[PDB]
Amino acid sequence: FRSTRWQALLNFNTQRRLLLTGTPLQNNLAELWSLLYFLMPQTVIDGKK
DNA sequence: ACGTACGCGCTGTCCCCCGCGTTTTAACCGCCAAGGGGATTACTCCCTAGTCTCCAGGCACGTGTCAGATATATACATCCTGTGCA
Repeated sequence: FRSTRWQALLNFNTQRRLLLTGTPLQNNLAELWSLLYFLMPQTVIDGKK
């Protein structure tokens, strides 16, 4: 979440997003929730609830 | 008025840094998070000098005196002139 290419690619003009990855990690929910943030900006910052 | 010789114009030389293509490295980012000490703000004593004060004294000023420069007697000192001679 704290990288520069995070906010560098967020403000682009698009109507759809598609993420192509092999497999994410099971634990460490901050990066899974971060991929949920980059999917669409509707998720709140609470991942511990 | 003279003069002469160096600034200037011209010509030949050669060489050295610019233009461009190819090689190599400095720095920003991702990871992966932590602390750290030094100016800042606030507070709290504490004691050195401003201010007032009076007592003393010392360097600018006036005068004494020698150092150095100056103008003038002076004892010889070199031409000139009578002057006597062989």
